[PDB]
Amino acid sequence: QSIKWQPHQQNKWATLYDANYKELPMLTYRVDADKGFNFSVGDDAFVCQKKNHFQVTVYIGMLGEPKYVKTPEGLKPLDCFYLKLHGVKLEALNQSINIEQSQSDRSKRPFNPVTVNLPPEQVTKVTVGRLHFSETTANNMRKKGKPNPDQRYFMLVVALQAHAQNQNYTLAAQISERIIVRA
Repeated sequence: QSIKWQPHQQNKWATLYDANYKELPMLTYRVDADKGFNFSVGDDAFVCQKKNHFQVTVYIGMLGEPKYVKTPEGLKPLDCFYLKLHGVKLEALNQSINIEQSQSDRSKRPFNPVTVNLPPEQVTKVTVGRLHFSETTANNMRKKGKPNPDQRYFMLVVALQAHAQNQNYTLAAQISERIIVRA
């Protein structure tokens, strides 16, 4: 059993256009959490340890060659692609949880969107490892032998972005099921 995903805000995505200003076929997108998440039967939810890093692998099939990003303000020239990860609070979906990446020396840096090169007519694989939620979830402690009635959760958002004239546009995004983060 592994983390399940669904599309996230699919009606709010920008689309990619080729050199002839014709819409490209929708790129394929698959998100998988390789490690860091174990399903806990008692909690009926996935659990991840803050000190134990998690890893996410993404498969992006670039169909055709993209040149423009279809934005709300018209077709704009494509600059580059970004892979962005962040957590959201299950009970406050507008609040984000920062993701940190741990280095060789046990130090951690904020995980900013990573540039990704997507050559045309290929499936590009991107593996993002050594990741950490910057926060723990509230109300993890069990009360009796029962799960905390106010147990909070995070959900992980993995989004491909296109950068066009000093702005980013989500082309595809998946959000995970609920996750408990303990320390």
